Amino acid sequence: RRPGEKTYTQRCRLFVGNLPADITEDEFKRLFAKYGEPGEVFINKGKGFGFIKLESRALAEIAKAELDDTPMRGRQLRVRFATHAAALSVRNLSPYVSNELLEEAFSQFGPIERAVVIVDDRGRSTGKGIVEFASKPAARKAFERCSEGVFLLTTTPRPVIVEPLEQLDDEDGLPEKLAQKNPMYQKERETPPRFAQHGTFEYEYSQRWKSLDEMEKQQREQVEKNMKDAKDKLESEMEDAYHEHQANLL
Amino acid sequence: LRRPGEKTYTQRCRLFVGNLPADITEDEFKRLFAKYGEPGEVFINKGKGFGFIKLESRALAEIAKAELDDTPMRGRQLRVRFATHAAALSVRNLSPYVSNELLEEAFSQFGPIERAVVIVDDRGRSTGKGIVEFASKPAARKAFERCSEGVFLLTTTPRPVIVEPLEQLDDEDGLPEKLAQKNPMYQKERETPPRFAQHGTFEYEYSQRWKSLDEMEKQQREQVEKNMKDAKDKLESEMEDAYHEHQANLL
Ligand SMILES: [Mg+2]
Ligand SMILES: [Mg+2]
Ligand SMILES: [Mg+2]
Ligand SMILES: [Mg+2]
Ligand SMILES: [Mg+2]
Repeated sequence: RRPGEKTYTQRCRLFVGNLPADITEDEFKRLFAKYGEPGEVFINKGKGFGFIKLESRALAEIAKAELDDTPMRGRQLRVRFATHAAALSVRNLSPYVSNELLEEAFSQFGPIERAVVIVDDRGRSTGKGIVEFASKPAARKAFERCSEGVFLLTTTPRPVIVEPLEQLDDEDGLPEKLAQKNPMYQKERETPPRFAQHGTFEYEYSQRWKSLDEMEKQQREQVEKNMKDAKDKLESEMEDAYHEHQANLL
Repeated sequence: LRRPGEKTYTQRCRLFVGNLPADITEDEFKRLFAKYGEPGEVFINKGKGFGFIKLESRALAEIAKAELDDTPMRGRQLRVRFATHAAALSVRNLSPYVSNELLEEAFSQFGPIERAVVIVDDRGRSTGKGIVEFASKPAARKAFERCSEGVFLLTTTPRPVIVEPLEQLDDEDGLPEKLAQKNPMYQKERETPPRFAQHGTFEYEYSQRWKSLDEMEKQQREQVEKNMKDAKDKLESEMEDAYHEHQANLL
């Protein structure tokens, strides 16, 4: 199932639209009793969507795999993982913080479902991660306490920067269905995809845009280096003020 | 869970499996996935207890994953994950009218496309960044190459499309403590547990000084966003000038 629990958490919350108009609290359940003893359930039968919690991420995965785009009284089904409600980004992490540590530190704010540290295709800490709370109230606190205060995790004072999680969708995307529903759209369609030939407006334009784009890049990278350099110096600055005062008392 | 005539045995369908016993053979492997239908392609480092198999379908591979990951097998628990796409690009500067379908249409031109998607926010509005997945790497190089060489346009509006290699991040496995390298620089960061620093201490002053450098950095970068935006709108009307009246001579 899932050893050492993390049962019936928001990561086991699935969503389902395109419910036919004749649906009960009970028929829903009957649809997902294959995958065991359900948790919190919600339906707005009016608007033909519903939510369900399963015991485990795995069950939720299988359910989803099994019940997506399958019929129920004419209607094909929309199974999706539900977007977590109590989720923060964290940044400025010591390369030496672990998923475990980050979870540990954050529990001081209320029960945690999960906490992860985002890693590169080389598995190196990217310096960001996610913290996922059970409830929202805990996430409120976290985000407040940490904006108001200075939360540190390791010896070297790296202050945690905590933001609300921005949630992107890269699975559904922008389907044609929804696209067409726009005026500018049909105009934008009229001229197909293409490489633009030297000689045309399109050309001299985009070559120039490209340049502006390249510039912006350098500009941005330049800023990052400045402020990088600033940040390293500030180390070498404060030292004097304080560290030296601890070599005077000693 | 399926759609007749949906291109099958894609990279979206490739599973990696670690922690196989060193006494594994091809034929043990294919039967572990016996229940998930007709096995596609297989590779195995028998010396390194790891391997890959393609299945028919995303939905299958999901279930296989959910089912087998962490399952015991002659001593070890298997690690089973989705294999990291090898033929994948980031694309940016999308008119928010471009769609998954289009993006696919547009890039097929380079080679067969496993999948093309536009990344949409919570409001379902395009963010102008999107992903393109090819069957093969050639397809992805050729598509990067032309597109850095040339200028590639999608729509009547000449928004030129930028292509990068797709930077692949892990938010699943993450960085477990086990994996944290118990080098010196390790326990020595841990010597001091989590805490809020107190007003007056060094930890504090440093950290608030840092914070300010941080928010500065922010603003400065938003500023560059602002600068260039304007330059880009100036360029727009500029060009509309140098030409629409060449178009007025063509009227
Ligand atoms: Mg009831
Ligand atoms: Mg009830
Ligand atoms: Mg505890
Ligand atoms: Mg930075
Ligand atoms: Mg420890």
